[PDB]
Amino acid sequence: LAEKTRSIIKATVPVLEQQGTVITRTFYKNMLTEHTELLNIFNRTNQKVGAQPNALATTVLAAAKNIDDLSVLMDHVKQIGHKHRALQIKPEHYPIVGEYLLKAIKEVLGDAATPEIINAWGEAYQAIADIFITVEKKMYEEALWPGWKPFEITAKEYVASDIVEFTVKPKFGSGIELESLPITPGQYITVNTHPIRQENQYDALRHYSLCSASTKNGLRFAVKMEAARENFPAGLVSEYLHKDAKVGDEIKLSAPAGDFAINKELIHQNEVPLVLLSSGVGVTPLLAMLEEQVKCNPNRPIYWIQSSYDEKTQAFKKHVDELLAECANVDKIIVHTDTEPLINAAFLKEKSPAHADVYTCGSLAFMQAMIGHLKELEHRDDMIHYEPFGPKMSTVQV
Ligand SMILES: Cc1cc2nc3c(=O)[nH]c(=O)nc-3n(C[C@H](O)[C@H](O)[C@H](O)COP(=O)(O)OP(=O)(O)OC[C@H]3O[C@@H](n4cnc5c(N)ncnc54)[C@H](O)[C@@H]3O)c2cc1C
Ligand code: HEM
Ligand SMILES: O=N[O-]
Ligand SMILES: [K+]
Repeated sequence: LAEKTRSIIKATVPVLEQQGTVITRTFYKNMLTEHTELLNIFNRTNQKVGAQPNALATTVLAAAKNIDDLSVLMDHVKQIGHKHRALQIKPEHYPIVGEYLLKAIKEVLGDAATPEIINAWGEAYQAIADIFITVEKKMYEEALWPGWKPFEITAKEYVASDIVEFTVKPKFGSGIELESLPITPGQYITVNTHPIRQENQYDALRHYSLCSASTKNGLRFAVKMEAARENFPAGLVSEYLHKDAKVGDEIKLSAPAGDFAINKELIHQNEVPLVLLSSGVGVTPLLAMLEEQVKCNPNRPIYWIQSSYDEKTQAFKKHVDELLAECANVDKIIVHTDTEPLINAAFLKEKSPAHADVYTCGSLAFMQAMIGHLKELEHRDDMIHYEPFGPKMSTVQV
């Protein structure tokens, strides 16, 4: 809607494409300096030293390039919406983001941002914001339970030298029944914690993938310890969960979220193989999926490709071997990067079939590298699914 508006928006594509991240960095710095209450929601680390500014810049760019038809973006809007919904973002949060976005645009564009250009962006923001609010309302409706609910930590077990699997059960009166919780392998939960070390003053929200779609004996997720290396601090919430949150303590969770999921129609057939490709703690939702595959159809050709620094840091070794031993047609491919090369294109060409249903998960950089290889091996987009442990929109070409 609005024809002169849409040309104005399009005329800013070049600045967003080349300077978009100057805009988004200014945005975060101003909004969070001026509005420290949002530090209870935004992950300081992703913006100051992570890829959050690139995720936003790419999304704003995609919206500007598709201003005539925003429906093109719906898969990205749903992906982001699942995170917003898990984080408890509501309609009444949207106007402040719009204020600060328009202000960052004005600041960066300078004399190249007249009132008409700003007005148009206000209009574009309203239309884009209305879409997200709508998707998210649906997600609030479908959520398995409402808002943050209290769980008790019932177990904490090392699944590698530096990865701890948490088992959580809902506190009685949370209205949550473990036997009546349909999980799709690939989903993550979100914790709302308030770490006490490092002079922390804010809540800290983090996503952790579910290790299993079985819930009867509690929900399970695994946290890698982001330890302190001379200079930079230990990861705030991973440290808090490893060292401070004991068995018996309460932790707050919002309901399972996310669009990462194994293709349900391909589970039960044998012609199309499954490739599960992980790095480090990225293994966690892939274990969930391997579990589902093996329980539903153990005859499917499966390729388990798992990279880690070394054997002690390789997570779920016994678990994975036991699941794999049940499969009649499996290749297990383990990489240890302390000695062995980082998985490259030739490795993938040699160790996995040309036409496969591929699910890959790990750090944003590992995802960027692996997608680049899978595209270079001519895999079709619709057979590559991935979940970066960070902002997915920083991994997408717009
Ligand atoms: C969909 C999704 C699923 C995820 N699933 C999992 C999972 O299953 N398991 C898991 O362990 N994680 C998972 N994550 C990542 C997880 O949510 C957290 O981001 C992770 O635990 C790190 O959080 P933290 O608070 O411990 O570290 P943060 O305090 O946010 O710090 C993050 C990293 O930055 C470093 N750092 C801090 N300050 C600086 C600085 N000044 N300069 C340079 N570096 C710095 C820290 O040491 C740490 O390594 C997932 C993320 C997403 C988006
Ligand atoms: C139309 C408006 C909005 C857009 C276009 C947008 C866009 C995005 C994008 C691209 C991401 C990163 C997700 C990913 O790449 O995986 C994100 C995450 C996030 N968004 Fe929004 N968002 C909007 C509204 C809001 C509002 C109103 C708030 C709250 C005030 C909010 C809070 C957050 C938070 C807390 C995260 C997680 C940040 C992190 O993980 O570091 N968003 N959003
Ligand atoms: O970065 N605003 O989601
Ligand atoms: K404020």
